[PDB]
Order: sequence, then C-alpha cells, then structure tokens
Amino acid sequence: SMQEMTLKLGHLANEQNAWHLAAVKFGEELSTLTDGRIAVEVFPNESLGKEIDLINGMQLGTVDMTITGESLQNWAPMAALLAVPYAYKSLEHMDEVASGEIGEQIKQQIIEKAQVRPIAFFARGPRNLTSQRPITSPADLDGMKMRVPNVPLFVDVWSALGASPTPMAFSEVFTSLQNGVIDGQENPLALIRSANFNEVQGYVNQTEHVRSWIYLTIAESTWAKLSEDDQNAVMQAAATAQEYERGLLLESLAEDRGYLESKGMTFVEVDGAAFQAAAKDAVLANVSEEIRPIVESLFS
Ligand SMILES: O=C(O)[C@@H](O)[C@@H](O)[C@H](O)[C@H](O)CO
Repeated sequence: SMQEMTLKLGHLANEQNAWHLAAVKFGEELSTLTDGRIAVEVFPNESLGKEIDLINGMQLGTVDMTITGESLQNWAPMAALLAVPYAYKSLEHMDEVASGEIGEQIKQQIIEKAQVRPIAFFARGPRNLTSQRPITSPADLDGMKMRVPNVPLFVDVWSALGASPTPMAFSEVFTSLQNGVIDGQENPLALIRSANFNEVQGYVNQTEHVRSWIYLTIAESTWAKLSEDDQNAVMQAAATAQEYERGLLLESLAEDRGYLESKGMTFVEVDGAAFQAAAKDAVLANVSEEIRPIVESLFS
C-alpha cells in the first residue's frame, strides 16, 4: 500500500555470508510486519560506506543501520567486551553474556555514547590469523606487518604479541595484502571466505584468538522517530533474523574450513598455550579499568 520510509543497512560481508542473508530476512520480516510501510535496502561489501564511516553517519542522521561490534569501543568502552581475546568459550557462553545484565550495560552505553541501538546480536566463529608464512607461536611474528580492524584493544594485543598491526577498513584489506603492504590479517573463517583472502594469503593459523558477537544496529535518531508499534516491529523482525542467522552460522562452521582448503589454504596448528598466555597478559596490561573486573572474571 503505502511506503513511508526505506532504511539503508550496510555491512562488510558478501552476498553469500550469513550476515547478508540475515539482513535480507530482517527486511522481509519488517516489511511484512508493517504492511510494506518500512522497507530495508541492504548494502553488502561496504558499498554504503566503511564501518567507522557508517557509525559516524548514524550519528549524523545519514545512515540508518549497520552490523557493528567491538569497533564501537571507540565511543563506548564497554563494547570492547564483545571481543576480548580468549575470554569466551563457546556460542552458549556468549549468548549468556550478550543477553544478560552485562550485555544490557553494554547496550545502554552504546546507545548513550555511540547513538546507535543494538537490536539483535549474532555470535561469530573464532578469529584466526592468516599469513604468507606459517605462524605457530607469538615468537614467529617477528614484527610481521598485519591489519586489524579499528579496534584499539586488537592493536594493543597484536603489538604486544610481536606483530606490527595497522588498523584499516575491512574492504581495503584484500588489496593491501595483494600489494604487500601487509602480510597478514585476522578474522573468522566466514569473512576470510567472504573477502576471498585465499587469493592473497597462504595460511590460516588456528589461533582462535577471539570468539565474539556483533550487533545489528539502528541509528538512535531513526529509532526515536518510529512509533511504538513500529519499534516493536523492528524488534520482532530482528529477533526472527537472529534466529535465522544462528542456523546459517552453524552451517558455515561445518563447511568453511573445507572450502578454504579447497581454495589452497593451509591450516596450521599453533602453540595455543603460548598464544593464550601472551594474549591474556597483553589484555590485562591494556584493558580499560571500566571493564577490567569483568575481564578478570572471564579469565578466572
Ligand atoms: O575485521 C573486520 O573488520 C570485521 O571482522 C569486523 O566485523 C570487526 O570485527 C569489527 O571490529 C566489528 O565492529
């Protein structure tokens, strides 16, 4: 019937990735729930803008939605808790934290300090370090140039481990690797696949150094303009999308390693104890006082 608005939703994954399918599902559900009054347009591959630029856009009123996680720590320090190295044990553990009182505090700080509102969370597979030569322990890094996302805690940890990390937008990584500006990066298998890093990296080192969740978010200024009924529809659509997305994540766990191996990547077993000990020390040396007690709890 009527179409009142179109929400623009940007993310960094490609069209086969769980996040994209979930974003599309969110849009379908929201359209149904609002009789088409609210449409969603999904922009994959950072085509709407790079993550940090989208967060700024949401604050300014030019972007409606994005999928964002621990890069929010640049505004809301508690958001670093989404992705503390070696802190979370499993999907079930992260679900408990993200949905519990600590998760509520994180959500509220993101709303207040970043002016974006989490409406769903997606748990992720573990991040792994990719490289041009095998990296079996921190001692192998030896100053290796690598990319991290715009996450100060990751700069701190990877520098302490012996690498030379540089923050960069996700969509810049492939070309930077191709051109030899960096030799490695780190991400879950789903994103290594999404961005075709198999074409520019030889090794997946099984560091499994971060298990994290990420948020589907809406600009607080967009949320504020919605009627209570439409707010409810947004939440309902997001919950449906979250349930759907978890299934897609689980499917990806069964397939992505095999896929990447079929594209020539070599998976490398690491000295997990050495990585974990060095990374936990680095986290504790660099963690904000605000979240230190929670991190110590997780590490206990
Ligand atoms: O490497 C990346 O850019 C991605 O994995 C992001 O999802 C990243 O985790 C961001 O920091 C999330 O806010």
